[PDB]
Amino acid sequence: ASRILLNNGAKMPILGLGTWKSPPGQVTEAVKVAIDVGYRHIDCAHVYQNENEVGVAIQEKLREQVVKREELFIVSKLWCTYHEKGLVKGACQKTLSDLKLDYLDLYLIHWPTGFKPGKEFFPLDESGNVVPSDTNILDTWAAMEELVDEGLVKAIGISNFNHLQVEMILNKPGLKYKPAVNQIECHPYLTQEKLIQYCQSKGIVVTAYSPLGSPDRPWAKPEDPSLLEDPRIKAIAAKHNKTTAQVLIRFPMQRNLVVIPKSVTPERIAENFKVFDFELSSQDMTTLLSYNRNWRVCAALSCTSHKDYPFHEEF
Ligand SMILES: NC(=O)c1ccc[n+]([C@@H]2O[C@H](COP(=O)([O-])OP(=O)(O)OC[C@H]3O[C@@H](n4cnc5c(N)ncnc54)[C@H](OP(=O)(O)O)[C@@H]3O)[C@@H](O)[C@H]2O)c1
Ligand SMILES: O=C(O)COc1cc(Cl)ccc1C(=O)NCc1cccc([N+](=O)[O-])c1
Repeated sequence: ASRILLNNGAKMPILGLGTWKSPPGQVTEAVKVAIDVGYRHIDCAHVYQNENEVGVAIQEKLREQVVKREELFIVSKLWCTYHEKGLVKGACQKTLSDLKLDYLDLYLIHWPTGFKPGKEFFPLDESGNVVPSDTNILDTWAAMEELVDEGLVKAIGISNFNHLQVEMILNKPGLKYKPAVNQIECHPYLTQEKLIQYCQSKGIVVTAYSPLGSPDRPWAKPEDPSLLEDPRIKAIAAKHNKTTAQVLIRFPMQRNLVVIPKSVTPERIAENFKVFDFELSSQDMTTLLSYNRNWRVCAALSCTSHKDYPFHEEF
């Protein structure tokens, strides 16, 4: 099953293309190729500062008659400096303009943490602490709901929200739309069993980001564990005659999750899509879930004091 049913009645492709760190000089080609080999879901963000170039590729393939707009599932996220209710529409409309689209299929609150509005995306104080904004998850959610009621986005969701933060929204008095998706980091070093259990139990679809462990993350260290080089996982890959990446992409699919591996390398974009022609066995699944080390590629120590920092909670 290539798509998963969302609570808005729309179907979301379970494999999408990540675009964080895809340089503007190379992401247009990336998206064009992805569309060419079957990707229909592209995961974007204003903060990735390549939405223009992603829109370039999309308009072109629309122009080329390769895909139609209704077949695409385009995701963007509201960056942290726009959580004020009076900034949300503009932030969404800028994304829409850059992407040269008239609606988004899914718009996520990118992180639960609101940051001080201004030009700078990740404002820190002298001391390297993030400068928060006086914004809260429920009003930002209300702002997101407006986007749906205005036709600008078909569905809204959240990202990097812990189960209590999700619950806050769910129990919102006057809730208009429940979150359709919770996009979270998820891979065999961070298997997220409890949050997944929670989300699924509440009818929220989970998207696994950084499924290859984000080797290109700008803050990586040599000592960190490296999923793609993990000999145990290469071993699993070798037994199925697949790449480690393909094992890492297949793993979340068999957990009823959406997954969004990133590449700008045409060969890998293609490689990464070829995950619907094998199955990981019960033991593979069991073995990969056992490699959980609660290790995060995305956890900003600069935000550990933000009130809405999601990763203090167990899940
Ligand atoms: N919601 C949020 O907070 C959030 C946070 C982080 C990520 N995400 C989304 O999740 C996407 C995926 O996560 P990510 O970008 O952090 O990292 P990832 O997808 O885990 O890893 C991408 C890295 O893997 C390399 N790679 C890709 N396919 C490969 C293959 N077959 N073999 C070997 N190396 C391969 C890529 O290299 P090349 O590109 O050079 O080929 C790149 O260096 C993002 O791009 C973004 O869309 C969302
Ligand atoms: O967030 C992403 O999708 C990928 O990570 C990026 C990407 C860009 Cl272009 C800029 C900055 C980041 C990054 O530091 N994200 C981590 C993050 C941010 C906010 C809060 C937190 N937090 O932990 O509260 C963490």
